[PDB]
Amino acid sequence: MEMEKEFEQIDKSGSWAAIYQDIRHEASDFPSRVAKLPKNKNRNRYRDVSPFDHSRIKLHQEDNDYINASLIKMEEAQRSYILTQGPLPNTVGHFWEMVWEQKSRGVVMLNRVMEKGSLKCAQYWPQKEEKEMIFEDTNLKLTLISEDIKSYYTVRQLELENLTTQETREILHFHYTTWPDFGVPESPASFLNFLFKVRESGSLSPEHGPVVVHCSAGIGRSGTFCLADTCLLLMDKRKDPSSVDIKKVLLEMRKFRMGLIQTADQLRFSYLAVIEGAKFIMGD
Repeated sequence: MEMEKEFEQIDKSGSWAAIYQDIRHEASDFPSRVAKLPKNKNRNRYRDVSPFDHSRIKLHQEDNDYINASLIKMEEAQRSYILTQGPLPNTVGHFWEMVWEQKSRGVVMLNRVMEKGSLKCAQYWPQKEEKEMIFEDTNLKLTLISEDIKSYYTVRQLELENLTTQETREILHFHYTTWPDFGVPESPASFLNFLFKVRESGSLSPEHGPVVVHCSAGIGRSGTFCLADTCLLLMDKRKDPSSVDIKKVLLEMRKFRMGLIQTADQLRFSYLAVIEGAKFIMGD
């Protein structure tokens, strides 16, 4: 069923809450035993948001390999993503260790450091060129190279140096700065423009490691970003674009990380973003 007609059907009958609860009921339940070990309590922001064991990213260290991060591997679309929580004061070094070890080119951030009067993630990158950051627990140095502030997003160029080997790499930081404190955006236009800027940079392409994407918990706004990107790519690849079923794509992604898409409003907004984005994919 053409999702555009499915959309109007759900909208007129006002059944978004019902559709969303059906997804919650059918979603996968896999173990997350490593996340729940006592030694990892201060590595998790939220007690009820954990990576599954089978898809969790492992740090390359013998001490403690745990980070709250998951590999989402989309086989038909030929895209992979790492979805993670916003870094905590005690996990900023682990976060950049992961970026290095996984050979990522881009980091996508969908939250502000403070929202609703409370801290949603650590200030984990430098704000001035001349004030670099050193992460002594993981032996990395991080420098701000340039910053481009736009009305709806900011793009930063960063240098990450492995201090053990003195290799360096350029990392791109794509920061969507205008998601509202409550609810979802009225129009998907600025979010789609942002997605296309991430695509244009190479950060999602197979010559690099998976993009790292986060918000506060790494499941809501972050799920919206990867769901929209994968659905648009599938409509480009298939003979019949109307065969792309957003609910089936979402359930496939939920095999790899729990809780993706946190509200019925985020589900509706994901539909709207794919519907409006297709009017470029299909040749306009």
